[PDB]
Amino acid sequence: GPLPRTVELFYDVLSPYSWLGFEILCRYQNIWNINLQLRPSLITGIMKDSGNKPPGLLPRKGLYMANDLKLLRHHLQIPIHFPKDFLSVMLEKGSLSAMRFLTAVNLEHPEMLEKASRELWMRVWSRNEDITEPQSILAAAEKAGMSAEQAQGLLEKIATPKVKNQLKETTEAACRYGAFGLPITVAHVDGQTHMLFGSDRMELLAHLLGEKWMGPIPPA
Amino acid sequence: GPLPRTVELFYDVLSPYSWLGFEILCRYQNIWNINLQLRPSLITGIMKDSGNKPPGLLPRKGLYMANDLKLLRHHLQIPIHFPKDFLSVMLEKGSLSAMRFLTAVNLEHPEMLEKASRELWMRVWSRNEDITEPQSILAAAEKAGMSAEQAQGLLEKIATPKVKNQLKETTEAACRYGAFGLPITVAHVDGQTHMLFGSDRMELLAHLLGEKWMGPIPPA
Ligand SMILES: CCCCCCSC[C@H](NC(=O)CC[C@H]([NH3+])C(=O)O)C(=O)NCC(=O)O
Ligand SMILES: CCCCCCSC[C@H](NC(=O)CC[C@H]([NH3+])C(=O)O)C(=O)NCC(=O)O
Repeated sequence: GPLPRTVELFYDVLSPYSWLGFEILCRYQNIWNINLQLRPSLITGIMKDSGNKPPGLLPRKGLYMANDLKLLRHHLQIPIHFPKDFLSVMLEKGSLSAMRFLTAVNLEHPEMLEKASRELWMRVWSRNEDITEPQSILAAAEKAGMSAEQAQGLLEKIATPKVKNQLKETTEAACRYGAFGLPITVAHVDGQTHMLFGSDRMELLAHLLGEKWMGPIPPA
Repeated sequence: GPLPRTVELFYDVLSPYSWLGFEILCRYQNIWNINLQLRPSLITGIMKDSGNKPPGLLPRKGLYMANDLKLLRHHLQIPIHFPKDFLSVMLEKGSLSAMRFLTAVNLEHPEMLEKASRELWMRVWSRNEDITEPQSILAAAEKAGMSAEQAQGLLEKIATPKVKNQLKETTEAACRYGAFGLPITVAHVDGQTHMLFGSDRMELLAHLLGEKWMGPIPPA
């Protein structure tokens, strides 16, 4: 047994596939020999930088995504639900405030970041709730186990230079790694760096790390 | 024993990811309780129908795809090789005659379709040899085990409207199942039809079929 391998996960709670990748890595983070670093990012920034556009906007792709996630819900046991209203609506509302809030968490209480992220996804991608209003974010944060005082204080820092710059810098790191969308997983292993896109490269990751893939729901 | 589940695989030899999904399904076809049905298709017809564009056209995606295939080569043990800017070259030349030939094979000698398809992929995506000239296609067909006579007889039929139309119809059937690219895999199980896009949905396919996933190289 050697030292743990650092694995960076860049994600945005706006992204349904980011949630799937996030949960698989969280499930493996104390099974595999890895150091999982969560990297809250803005898909908006990545799209702009790369000249890419949200795949779901192409109707053939959007229809397929709804089918795919409905199956993945059961396969991965993550309560992901496609929104009742059109995707364009959720996309248009976006996730700027939520991702700024997750950034403030990472800056001050990174030990809370996994739960705060999960609770935000539970709003937008499970129960089909808003993630743009202050009250919506506070609700997710209290769900994560954050005191009201604690959550309020972080929310207050959403528009501060420190938080705004950190989110921008994390998002550009993803771009420098070659992102055109999210999630991306960056594994630093045996002296090389590998960037993997999507939630469907975790078995390949296990291979690169020399670890055993036991499916998306490993036994505890 | 329950009747085998029909699994349709729509593919184009122009597409390296189609080769990957094809090899995985071929490895499982005598392990899982399935009837694998190969469906020669044209990626260009699917792009047209769906209004999609080849992903490699975006530089960051093209680069990512190049990196991903290089990793998958070892993970899946498939001898893929290509020079810089190869997809740009494949786009131009296309696979029309090759895919019409495979359509003729499917109409008259479907039992030869797997090997003929494999040999064509070996030409374009392993040795980077031509697949547009008649001599090239006949070389693959003979390597696949056809007699010179059988192969030439089939190649003569790519001039026929029946073969030309059948390739178009198969490609349209992919579109009607929701395709915006290739490969797609369509599983008919428990009275339901599920379409999965990509070479990276075979573990989910195993889940849907209630079969055991043993990775991309299942044991003998
Ligand atoms: C608000 C709703 C927006 C929903 C978008 C889908 S998640 C974002 C999207 N990610 C993916 O398409 C991942 C698909 C991949 N196959 C997986 O399984 O994870 C992307 O950045 N795509 C980049 C690309 O394909 O170019
Ligand atoms: C070296 C460059 C190689 C480029 C190969 C393109 S093969 C065609 C392409 N297929 C895919 O992107 C499949 C990717 C998928 N992640 C997989 O693993 O199979 C497609 O129809 N894509 C549809 C889409 O992405 O919109």
